[PDB]
Amino acid sequence: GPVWRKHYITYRINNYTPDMNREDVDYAIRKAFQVWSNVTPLKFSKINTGMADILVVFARGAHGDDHAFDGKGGILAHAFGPGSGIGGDAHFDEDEFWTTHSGGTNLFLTAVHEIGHSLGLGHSSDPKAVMFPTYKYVDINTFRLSADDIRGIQSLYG
Ligand SMILES: COc1ccc(CCS(=O)(=O)NCC(=O)NO)cc1
Ligand SMILES: [Ca+2]
Ligand SMILES: [Ca+2]
Ligand SMILES: [Ca+2]
Ligand SMILES: [Zn+2]
Ligand SMILES: [Zn+2]
Repeated sequence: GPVWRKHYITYRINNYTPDMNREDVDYAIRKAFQVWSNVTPLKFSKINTGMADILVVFARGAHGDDHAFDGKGGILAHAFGPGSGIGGDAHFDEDEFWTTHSGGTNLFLTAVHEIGHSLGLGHSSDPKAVMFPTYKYVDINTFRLSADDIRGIQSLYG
């Protein structure tokens, strides 16, 4: 499928969920990115202005693509694969309740999953993998990518 063909990649948080403190959304998204840079040659940067490769968006219902959101539960988030414009963009369902912990939907673990997509990974059938399609909360201090995840992204990059 598509990969990014360059090492320096940008992201930009477009708008912030009301559910969390600002610095907490910044930190969840930054930490999620680091999970992928730790196993690839890529370098990520947050830019606050203008066009970014990966636009991080909180939205609800119909929000301008063809992957309409479905109220609370169901579709937690989605993302598009590498490419320009909407390519790489990750959208988070604001009808969910975003958290740092386990009440509601953990933003950090969802963003790790979505960035997986943003970078060109499809889903894995391995339950152990972050790219498995079902959300399950684990203490984010204990989160590690499965060997499956590592084997997929290193197939794509580096
Ligand atoms: C292991 O951690 C996670 C695994 C999956 C999910 C998202 C599940 S989803 O939104 O309900 N399914 C849509 C989808 O695949 N969009 O990307 C979040 C975290
Ligand atoms: Ca939903
Ligand atoms: Ca984009
Ligand atoms: Ca919300
Ligand atoms: Zn969308
Ligand atoms: Zn997914």
